[PDB]
Amino acid sequence: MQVNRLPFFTNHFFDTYLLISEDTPVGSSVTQLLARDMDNDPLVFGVSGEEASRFFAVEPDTGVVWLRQPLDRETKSEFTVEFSVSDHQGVITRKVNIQVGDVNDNAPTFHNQPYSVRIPENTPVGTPIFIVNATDPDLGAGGSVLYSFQPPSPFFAIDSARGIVTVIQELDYEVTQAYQLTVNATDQDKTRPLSTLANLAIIITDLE
Ligand SMILES: [Ca+2]
Ligand SMILES: [Ca+2]
Ligand SMILES: [Ca+2]
Ligand SMILES: [Cl-]
Ligand code: NA
Ligand code: NA
Ligand code: NA
Repeated sequence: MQVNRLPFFTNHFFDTYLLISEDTPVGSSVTQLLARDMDNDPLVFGVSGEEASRFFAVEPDTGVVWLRQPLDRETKSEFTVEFSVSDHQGVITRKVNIQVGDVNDNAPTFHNQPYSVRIPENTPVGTPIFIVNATDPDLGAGGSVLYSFQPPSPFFAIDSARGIVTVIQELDYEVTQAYQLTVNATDQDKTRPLSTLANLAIIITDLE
């Protein structure tokens, strides 16, 4: 007799990877599973696995794969997903690597606040007194932070790439005993930069 011929997948992505942008809206089709059954049997498609089934859903008859929950590359940057196809006599599965594509969706975050430093009034021009650090988990320019004072200061400077704060004019405890500066950390996304502000207190101490 004839033995049933099981279906097999014909998508090219099973051998490489599927890319899905993290800004993909829920409900969006992310691909369509394609399969052949040489008996011309009607086929039913699925996704298997607890995590995969949470994030992705599959139209049983058409094989269209849907986004069921929002993606977030900064929480999980890829998935290994098992898809199935069945002619109702047997079930064939195959795995695909899904890469989550980055969008610039995070502002920088400053660590180890509150920021404060005490320096003596004879601290000379050029002296580094504080290093600010903000991180940005996005990729490329959207993850590359630049620092500035906003508003600017005539007494202190901050290195835009390194976050190193230096004295740029002589200090004088009699004139000013404290400064309140605002550091801006911005990513360098070309279309939609995101930024964050942090306070820096510089306290001047008198020699005696
Ligand atoms: Ca078949
Ligand atoms: Ca991102
Ligand atoms: Ca960013
Ligand atoms: Cl297959
Ligand atoms: Na499932
Ligand atoms: Na994200
Ligand atoms: Na970064």
